[PDB]
This record gives sequence, C-alpha cells and structure tokens, in this order.
Amino acid sequence: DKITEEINKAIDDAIAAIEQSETIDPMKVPDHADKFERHVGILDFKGELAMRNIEARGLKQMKRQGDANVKGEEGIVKAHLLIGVHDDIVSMEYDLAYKLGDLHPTTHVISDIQDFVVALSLEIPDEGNITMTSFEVRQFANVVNHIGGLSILDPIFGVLSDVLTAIFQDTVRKEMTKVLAPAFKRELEK
Amino acid sequence: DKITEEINKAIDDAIAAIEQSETIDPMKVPDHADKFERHVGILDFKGELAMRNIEARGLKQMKRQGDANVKGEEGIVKAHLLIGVHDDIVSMEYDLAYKLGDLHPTTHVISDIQDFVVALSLEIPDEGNITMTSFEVRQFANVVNHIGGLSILDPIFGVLSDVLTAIFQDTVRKEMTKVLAPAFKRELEK
Repeated sequence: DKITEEINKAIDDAIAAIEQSETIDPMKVPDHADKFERHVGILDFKGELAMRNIEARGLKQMKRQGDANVKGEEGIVKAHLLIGVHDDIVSMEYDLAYKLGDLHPTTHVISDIQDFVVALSLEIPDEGNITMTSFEVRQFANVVNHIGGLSILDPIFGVLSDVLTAIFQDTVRKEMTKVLAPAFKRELEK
Repeated sequence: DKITEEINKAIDDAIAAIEQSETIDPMKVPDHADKFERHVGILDFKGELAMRNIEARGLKQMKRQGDANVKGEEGIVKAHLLIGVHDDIVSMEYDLAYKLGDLHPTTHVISDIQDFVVALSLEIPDEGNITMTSFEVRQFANVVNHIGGLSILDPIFGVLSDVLTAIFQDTVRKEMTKVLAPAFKRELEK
C-alpha cells in the first residue's frame, strides 16, 4: 500500500518530467514507404505509398491508468503499470504520396490512434535500484485514417486505410517504443 | 464526415439505452471456483478458491474511444468501434474463500480492471439491414487485486492475485461478453 503509493509517485513524477522536457509532443517519426496490393470485387489496386513529415501529437496527456499491480516476490517487489492518454486520442499527422498506375497524387492525413497504452514493468529489490524491466506500446485496437480529400466510399480508401493501419501497428508502434522506453527508463532508474 | 457521425450517433444512442438497462451496472457474475497450482520457486502452491456475490461496477460510464473506423467495401459500409469507460475503472467486488493446506480463510476483495474496452464491428448495406458482425471484450491489460486482510508482500498474495487475474481473463471476460454482446446486438440491429 505504501509501496503502491510510492511506485505510483515514481511513475507520475517520471511522466511529469517527460512531459516537461517537451521532446515527446510533438514526436517526430521517420519517413516510411510501403507497397500495397489488393483485389476488391473485379477491381485491382496495386501500388506504392510514402509517408513524410510524420508527427505524433497528444502524448502530453499521458497519465497512469490506475494503481500499480504489485506483488512482493521473495524479497523483491514486482510492479506492472499502464500509462495511457487522457483528454485525447494520440494524433498522427503526415503527408501522403501514393502511386496507382499513372496516378500519383499527394495529400495530407490525420490518423487517430485510439486508447494508446504503454505497459511497463518495474523491479525493486529490498535495496534498491528501481529497475524498469519491460516497456511496450500495446497493440492499437482502432486506428482511424482521415485521408485528405478521399471519400471513405471510394474503393481505394479502404485499401489505403488498411495499409496505413498495418504500418502504424508495426513500424510506427515500434518506433514510438524506441523513443519512449529510454525516456521513462532514465527517469525511473534515476 | 456524415456517415461516420451517423455511426457514432447510433453507437452513442445504444450505449445510453444499454446503460439504463440494469443487470449492466452493477452486473452480476456467476459464482466461480478454481483448483489452482502455481510454482513460484522452491515453494509450490496447490489449493482451491471460490468467488461468490461477484458484482461488476462502472459500465454506466461506457463511452466511445473516438470515431468509428469506417470504409466502404463492395457496396457495404463497414465500421469498427472501440468503447471503453470514461472517468471510472471497471471494479469487481466479491467474497473470496480459499484453501491451501488446512489454511482456509475467507475475505472480501476489490479487483480493478484497468482500461476496460469493448471492440465491435458493424456492416451496413444500402440494401439492407445493419448487422453487428463482431463483438469482443478485449484482454484486460492490467488487473489490480485488493484482497482483504492480505499483504502484497505476503507470498500467498502473489499466487492468489495471479490466479484471480487468469480467472478474470478467462471466465469473467466470457461472462461479461455474455451480457454485453446480445445487448448491443439488439440495440444496433433495430
């Protein structure tokens, strides 16, 4: 209970420190190119896309999703925690170029990452270096792709949207993990 | 986008209708007993437990996590939705009897289900009747078990907590889906 309290405090303080530094909102994400192919009822959509100027906004709203899950295990405390965003979606903004045959338009897009959650684990020996032991951005359960000037009924939208989501689940999630993990680790492990 | 706003609104209306239902909050969960075995190390824990008077609270705070994820595919509008709880946890209370050796205490516990979320899918033909084509209570990302009278440092805590968490992931999730899924289906399908 006192231990739960102080772990909660370590986490909140680390969150505050990270939010304070800026660095994290907006967060830059490296460009990413990908190739797509889908057959959709007598129609074929095969081509290529490029995302540039990708920025994640909203992590300034990060907050603990509740008490730490804590168990004393043989003279070492083990804690597991959720940090999500609170007062927003996490918003991804970027320029999109794609190619389909002779068409190669560009537009801008906002992608909504719903229920962004970081799961992290800690360890505390009776003395006494708090060690962060795992850090992961959970799988995005729902991503909404607002592709500038593209109607959602346009058969190509569904193709582009599904590809962008897969890219977010794979490429972008792992990049966000690579940025967030050392930041929390330096704050916690002090 | 109007189609999205329409789908959002149907979801918002169904949530409101379901939130007033009763049997939703508090929701009863059938009694459950489990014979468990956990290996921690050197020590080894075989035993049994029984949960009774299980009640889930907080579902009256259900709310969409953002826009419906919407796209047209082959003349069908397809929508994917995330519904969580806003300004609350989902909290489970219950009586707990457990047995380890002829240790056989009884107590009461509060379990915190963090980031409780339901994901659902809809299809909307212009033909055409709206069907809910999927519904899932997502894996709980973190559960905090507050077991009356029992210290987080007590070696028996970690064991019961882990067993209770597995029961939540399996039995409790299934039981909540049993209540929620046909309630949403009924609302959304007329």
